[PDB]
Amino acid sequence: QLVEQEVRRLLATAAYKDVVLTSPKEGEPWLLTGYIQDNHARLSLQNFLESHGIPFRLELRSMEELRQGAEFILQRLGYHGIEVSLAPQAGWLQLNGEVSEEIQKQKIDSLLQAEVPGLLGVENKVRIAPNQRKRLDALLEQFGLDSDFTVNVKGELIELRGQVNDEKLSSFNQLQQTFRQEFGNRPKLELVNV
Repeated sequence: QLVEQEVRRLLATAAYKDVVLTSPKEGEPWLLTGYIQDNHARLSLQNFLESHGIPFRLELRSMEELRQGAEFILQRLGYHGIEVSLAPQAGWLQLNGEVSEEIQKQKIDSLLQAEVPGLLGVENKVRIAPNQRKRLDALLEQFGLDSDFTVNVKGELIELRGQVNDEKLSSFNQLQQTFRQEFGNRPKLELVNV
């Protein structure tokens, strides 16, 4: 009837495009479920329902609250290079940025779903970050230096330890030039005579 028609006209607007109304029977509250873009939109719908003398229950989630939740979870789990935005589907988020190969294996999309209530899915567009260790070892092997130098990693400081002679010093200098051209100033390679 009329009031239901008025409510459904509001639900046909873009702010309420992810809200569902299940009509009650006699004497039960009207049930509205789904998603809204932010809490402000929820409050406006509440206002509208109350002005029609409608008894109701809202079971709605804010996409901005899902997005902020996901940001908090990524932060507390030590992920720093990831930006969270909305995906095209209701209840879905999107990730951009970069992570290491090892960390990608943690299946962060499903992990975010476990940690963020009402998250229906994640479109994960992050790329794989530079793997400096892997490239260093590839270069050492490519140049026949992998038995001359031993790699010791402490944070972003990588020591190449060996019994340094003139050959090894000049080979190190070439390796370091090549490494720097690709990675800039992180991590740093130090030559260490032992």
